[PDB]
Amino acid sequence: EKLFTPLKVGAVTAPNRVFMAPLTRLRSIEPGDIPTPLMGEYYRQRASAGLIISEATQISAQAKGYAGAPGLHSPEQIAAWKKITAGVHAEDGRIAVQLWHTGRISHSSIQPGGQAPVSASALNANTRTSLRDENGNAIRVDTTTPRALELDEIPGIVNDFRQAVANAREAGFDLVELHSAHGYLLHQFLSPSSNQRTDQYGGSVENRARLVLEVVDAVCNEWSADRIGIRVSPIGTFQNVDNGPNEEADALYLIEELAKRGIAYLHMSETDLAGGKPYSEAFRQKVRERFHGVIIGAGAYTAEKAEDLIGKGLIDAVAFGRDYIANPDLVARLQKKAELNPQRPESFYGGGAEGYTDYPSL
Ligand SMILES: Cc1cc2nc3c(=O)[nH]c(=O)nc-3n(C[C@H](O)[C@H](O)[C@H](O)COP(=O)(O)O)c2cc1C
Ligand SMILES: O=[N+]([O-])c1ccc(O)c([N+](=O)[O-])c1
Repeated sequence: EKLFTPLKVGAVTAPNRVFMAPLTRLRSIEPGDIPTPLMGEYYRQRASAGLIISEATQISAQAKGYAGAPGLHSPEQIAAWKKITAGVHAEDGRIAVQLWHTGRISHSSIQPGGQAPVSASALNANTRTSLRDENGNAIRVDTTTPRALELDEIPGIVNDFRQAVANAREAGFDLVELHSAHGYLLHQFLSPSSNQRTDQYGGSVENRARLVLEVVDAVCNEWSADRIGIRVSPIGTFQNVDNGPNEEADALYLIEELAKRGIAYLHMSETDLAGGKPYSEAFRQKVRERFHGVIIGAGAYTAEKAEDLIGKGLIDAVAFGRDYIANPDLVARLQKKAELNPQRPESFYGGGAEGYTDYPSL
């Protein structure tokens, strides 16, 4: 067994390779998109994880796409996150903040001024996002057609990512994870299906990856490369966003470029919740030889699969999502081969303590 052995991850050292995947739970306070004491307790309960990767968090107000998702751009948000990271550290844990801009997977009612959300192009995501009703309960609503970002608006987006990372550092996070997957803003530019731009930010893979790489360079300069991680979902289709007709080649190009920056880790989301074709070992080898930092695998993983791939030297750690929702002490359970608590999907989004902090530890 190797899942329970130490691993150097950028600036910190994880005591095991069982990581907690980023999980949107939509329980933040509105107005303000402020993290809560309840959220602090939830993360504290899971502090034994090799590394906790937080729920997706807004780099700006414009970045918001879901009612209940937290931000890391205001003083109130920074103060609240400081208490949460302190709780995790009090229990000897490590926590990274996943930073995102939802782009077109949003709704005008939660955008600044109630205006249309932004994206690489003016194409509707054709999916749904989560808002809140008059009683504060989570509700699904069709996404609003976006406005294409103007060329001179791009530097502002890069700067928002830069500022958010500076804020993350002050908030006490150990690392930051750029959300460059699942059809959100960065992925919207990466994919030909959602990017029909004719300027230097669309067309060739070099142009499509231009934005995410400018962001990576900006955050490495703001803090340090060994504090930066990135999540990608380059193979298959995720929330209606595929990766084009040359996904494998384009993925390898992006990974080689990321490697040049010497960042802390590469987090690969292998499949959408609805499923997808499995990664071939040949592809895993091509990825492995192109990146020199930690590689995290994710997507319906079993402990057995994690051990198999870590033993073959193809990945270094595994991020579990739904199992972590239902098992705060997942590490101890997997180590002892104990049974897990059953999942209650109806409380994954919104609500309060029920289905959030009420899953017991052994
Ligand atoms: C309730 C819920 C919320 C999620 N929110 C996030 C998130 O904020 N960011 C992210 O990158 N993926 C998110 N995911 C995907 C998970 O990180 C993970 O990749 C996925 O659940 C597959 O892993 P699993 O089979 O171990 O759960 C979410 C999934 C679920 C079920
Ligand atoms: O539904 N969600 O709130 C949500 C948020 C971010 C994500 O990255 C995902 N996803 O791709 O699994 C889902």
